[PDB]
Amino acid sequence: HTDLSGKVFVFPRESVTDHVNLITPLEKPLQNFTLCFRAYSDLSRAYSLFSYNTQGRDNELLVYKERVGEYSLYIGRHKVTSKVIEKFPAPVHICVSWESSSGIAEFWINGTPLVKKGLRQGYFVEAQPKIVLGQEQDSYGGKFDRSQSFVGEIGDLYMWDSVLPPENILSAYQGTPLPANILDWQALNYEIRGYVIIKPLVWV
Amino acid sequence: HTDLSGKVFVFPRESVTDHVNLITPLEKPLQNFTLCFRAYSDLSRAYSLFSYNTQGRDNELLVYKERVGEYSLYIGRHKVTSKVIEKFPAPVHICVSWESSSGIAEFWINGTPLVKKGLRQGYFVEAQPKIVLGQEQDSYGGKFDRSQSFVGEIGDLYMWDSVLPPENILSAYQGTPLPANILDWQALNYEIRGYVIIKPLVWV
Amino acid sequence: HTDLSGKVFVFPRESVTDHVNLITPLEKPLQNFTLCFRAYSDLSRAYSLFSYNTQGRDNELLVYKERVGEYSLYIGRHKVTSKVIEKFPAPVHICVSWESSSGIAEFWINGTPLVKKGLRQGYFVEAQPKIVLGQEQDSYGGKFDRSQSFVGEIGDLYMWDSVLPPENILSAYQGTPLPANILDWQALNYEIRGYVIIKPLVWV
Amino acid sequence: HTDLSGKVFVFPRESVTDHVNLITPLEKPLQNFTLCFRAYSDLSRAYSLFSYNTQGRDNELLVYKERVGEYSLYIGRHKVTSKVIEKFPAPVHICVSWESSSGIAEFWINGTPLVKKGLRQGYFVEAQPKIVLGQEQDSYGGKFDRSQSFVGEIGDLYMWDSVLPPENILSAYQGTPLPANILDWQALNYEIRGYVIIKPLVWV
Amino acid sequence: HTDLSGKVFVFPRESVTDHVNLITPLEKPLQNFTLCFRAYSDLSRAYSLFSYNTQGRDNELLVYKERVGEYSLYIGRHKVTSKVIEKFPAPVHICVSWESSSGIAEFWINGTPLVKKGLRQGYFVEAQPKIVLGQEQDSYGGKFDRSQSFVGEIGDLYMWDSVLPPENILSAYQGTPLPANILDWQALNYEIRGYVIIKPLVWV
Ligand SMILES: *[C@@H]1O[C@@H](CO)[C@@H](O)[C@@H](O)[C@@H]1NC(C)=O
Ligand SMILES: *[C@@H]1O[C@@H](CO)[C@@H](O)[C@@H](O)[C@@H]1NC(C)=O
Ligand SMILES: *[C@@H]1O[C@@H](CO)[C@@H](O)[C@@H](O)[C@@H]1NC(C)=O
Ligand SMILES: *[C@H]1O[C@@H](CO)[C@@H](O)[C@@H](O)[C@@H]1NC(C)=O
Ligand SMILES: *[C@H]1O[C@@H](CO)[C@@H](O)[C@@H](O)[C@@H]1NC(C)=O
Ligand SMILES: [Ca+2]
Ligand SMILES: [Ca+2]
Ligand SMILES: [Ca+2]
Ligand SMILES: [Ca+2]
Ligand SMILES: [Ca+2]
Ligand SMILES: [Ca+2]
Ligand SMILES: [Ca+2]
Ligand SMILES: [Ca+2]
Ligand SMILES: [Ca+2]
Ligand SMILES: [Ca+2]
Repeated sequence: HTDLSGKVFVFPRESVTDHVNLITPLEKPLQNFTLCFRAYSDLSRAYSLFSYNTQGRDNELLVYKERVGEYSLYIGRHKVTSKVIEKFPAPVHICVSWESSSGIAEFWINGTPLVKKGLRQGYFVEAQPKIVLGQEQDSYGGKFDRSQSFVGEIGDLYMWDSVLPPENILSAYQGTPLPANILDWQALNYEIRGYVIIKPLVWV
Repeated sequence: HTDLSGKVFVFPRESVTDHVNLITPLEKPLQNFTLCFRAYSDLSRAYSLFSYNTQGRDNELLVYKERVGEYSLYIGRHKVTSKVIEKFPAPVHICVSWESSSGIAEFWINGTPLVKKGLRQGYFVEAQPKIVLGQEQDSYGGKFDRSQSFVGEIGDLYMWDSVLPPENILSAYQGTPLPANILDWQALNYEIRGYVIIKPLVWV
Repeated sequence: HTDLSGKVFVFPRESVTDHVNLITPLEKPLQNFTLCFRAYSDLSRAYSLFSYNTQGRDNELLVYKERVGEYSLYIGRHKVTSKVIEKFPAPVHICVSWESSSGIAEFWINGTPLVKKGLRQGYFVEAQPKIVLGQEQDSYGGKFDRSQSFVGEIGDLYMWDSVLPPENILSAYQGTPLPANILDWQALNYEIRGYVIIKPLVWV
Repeated sequence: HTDLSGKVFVFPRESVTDHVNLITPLEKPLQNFTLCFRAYSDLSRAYSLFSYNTQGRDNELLVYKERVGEYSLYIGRHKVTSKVIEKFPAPVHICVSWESSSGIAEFWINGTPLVKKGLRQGYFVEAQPKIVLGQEQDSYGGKFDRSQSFVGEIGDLYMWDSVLPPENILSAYQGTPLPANILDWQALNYEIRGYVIIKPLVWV
Repeated sequence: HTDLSGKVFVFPRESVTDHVNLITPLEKPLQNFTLCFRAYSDLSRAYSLFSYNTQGRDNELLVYKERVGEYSLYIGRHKVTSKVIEKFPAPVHICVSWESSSGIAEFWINGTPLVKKGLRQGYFVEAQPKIVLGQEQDSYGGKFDRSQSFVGEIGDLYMWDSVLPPENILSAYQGTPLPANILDWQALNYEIRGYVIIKPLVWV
């Protein structure tokens, strides 16, 4: 509903209040997905990048940054973590995909593939989520934790109900994502809560 | 007023005495500003780069270097800090802007944007400042602190009453800044106190 | 058998179970061999890359990574280790050859030769192995150890009953290996046990 | 008196005895000077590069290296130090100038300007010096200290009674120095004492 | 008597037994020499590269590597050491010359000159040596020490009875050495003892 092309959400301070709710009419459990976005933060502590909870289910789909050079994906509370060489601080483009049939999770950082890991083969990610940027949920939509808050900037966020092949991940990294059907930065339905400011993306 | 094109102020030693007063007929409170300048220092300790105090108000607008790789902006005593990868020692070009309506502070270091932070949304920076280079003020024009003194060289200082877009920041970095209406290096009204020497800029 | 051109085995989690059995029909003791393969793992702990045991004989031919930058070859329980400068994590191409007549072991890492070492001169590597990827054997086909399990991806595996000269090693590294007579990725007889997934090779 | 083009003094060992006296008919106190030379040493401890003392005055003009990356100039016992990024060990080209009227000292290391510092504004460096390479003087011509001795090679030394502008500094660095009126490598009047060997310059 | 062009000695293991004796027609004491060779080792501990002892005289001419980045030359039991920036592990080309008349020792590492040092000015290196690769002699031909043994590969060894100019050093480094009258890799008289294997040089 809003085209955020060329813009970012700025989470300008540490808080337990500041967040964006992302709204998607996701009625069917997810068997496959890819999520891509850009982020720029100079936090050294742990923080959540993308928090997806469902009723009665915490950490149903969570992209979490434990520390520099380490990215984690949670699926139904279980997690995998893969490492990468990265500068700090530095803008980053992140893609992560997961496929129920194999359980394989693929992280791509700045268009470079990390080591594949695997979890929750056969599982379906539950539907009707609450999806939050800026805070890590411990409840269905809430129970945030200041020490897990994201401070910095996020943009170019897209989510597909399939596993993107390498050349489509590269297209997203280059700023030309293929059509996305779960979340789309160019037609995004969202709710700002607390202190979140929309600004031009100046670091790509 | 003096055209300091191609020249720098040299603060050649640590002291509590040496400083430059910058004079501007600033009568109305500031809602928006951008400040750019070049500096070269081999201090490892903390130091003030640009100190702006008003009657009864400390750190009304302060650009302060905590340590290598970390830049702070104070607005009305409140502070934000953002990090960057930089060599040490090394000449640097710094721009910082702040916008009351959003509270957003943007640092640019050698033409590269740091992570945005936010403070004092809705605040107006007071007018009738005393503006000092070389020392950090704790009073209106004084109460300096040797351990916060700037030792080294500063040049190409410009201050605008608006937030510069990236193209204008890069122009400043490259040595062709837009005309500036609060402070302008090519028409600077200043007072040297103590040991400050004007020399050609040899390090750009 | 199976042509795995353009594919890898993914060992997506640490376990004492997940492995691939590799079957060679060439049944003879080995006086000379070369083994080449690609691997991508972000483990920092020790792990087995290629485990070849015979009846009643542990570590008959073993390629083992004790830590970053250090590759070990075991021949008949004796071991040599050579060091290399490598980024971590990073995909790697590994070739190792051994020649009974001299005892010389040559490791090549990304087409660069490591320092030669020597062991078991005059020895013959025993015939009729169980050859395992993903786990380190302590028995004939079993007695695995989760703390030595391989997590990550292996592809482009070839094994010859001769010592390859540098030009052939470079050919393998570049993706044009000479056909191999003990094990060949383009005609591989394998058995997956437990959680191992075949995926496209996306990192080379 | 001697043309040392393409040659260095080699101080091949640590001692309290080995040195070179440089003779100049300098009768007028110095208001301005520049000194350039090349050096190559693998000492990590402190050492004197150029020691100029006058009767009753220690450290009248001294260029001293306290540790890697730090160069000091003394004028009349007072000192300033500036820092630089440098590899170790590595050959270096050093220029330093000082100007009484401003007190400004400029170090240039491999043609790169260090941060300016200032000392002894208004002072005149005393004439009738004893000038020593290889040792640091604490008396007029003597009282050396082996813990301050220079072990290594020095060449292409020039001293002018003016402050060289950047173009002339770069010319010296690139091997086209302006002829010099206090000390000049093409016509150097020197006395070797102890173990000092003249050899071709093979490193720069 | 053997042309070892394109080949190396491989010392494939740590031992107190494995060594090569080099045989030269040298009855006259040495006043000048240059020694060049190429080596590739991943030892971190100290080791001997070239050990030349005479009757009743230990360390008469010894090239020894105490630790990464540091090369030592002994002449008649006296030693000098010079430092260099180098990668580890990495193939290296080493030349060292010594001149009795000046005492000057020149090390060149990968065609780069180290800081000159000086020792034993006026001394004559004794004749009738036993020359050993692979072990450090403490007696005339023996008393080896496993903790000083060279493990790895040595090739392209030449020794001249003169001090080579830089152009000739660079020629050796580049693979076109001048003919050498004390030891010549292309016409070498040697004795292998213990486990030493001749292999092609694959790392140049
Ligand atoms: C998702 O995964 C693929 C297999 O790669 C298909 O099995 C697909 O049907 C899966 N599920 C869907 C589209 O819902
Ligand atoms: C400053 O900020 C902008 C908003 O982009 C404007 O609101 C501008 O009017 C503001 N204030 C002034 C005095 O120019
Ligand atoms: C192995 O090594 C080759 C060449 O080095 C031959 O010597 C070969 O006979 C060796 N042994 C074999 C093939 O059994
Ligand atoms: C010396 O230094 C120069 C600056 O380059 C001038 O200031 C000059 O007047 C100074 N004084 C003398 C004696 O030459
Ligand atoms: C070295 O020593 C003797 C014997 O070779 C002379 O030849 C001498 O000239 C040599 N070289 C020099 C410069 O001393
Ligand atoms: Ca949670
Ligand atoms: Ca939480
Ligand atoms: Ca203050
Ligand atoms: Ca203060
Ligand atoms: Ca085993
Ligand atoms: Ca085991
Ligand atoms: Ca002194
Ligand atoms: Ca002294
Ligand atoms: Ca010895
Ligand atoms: Ca010994």
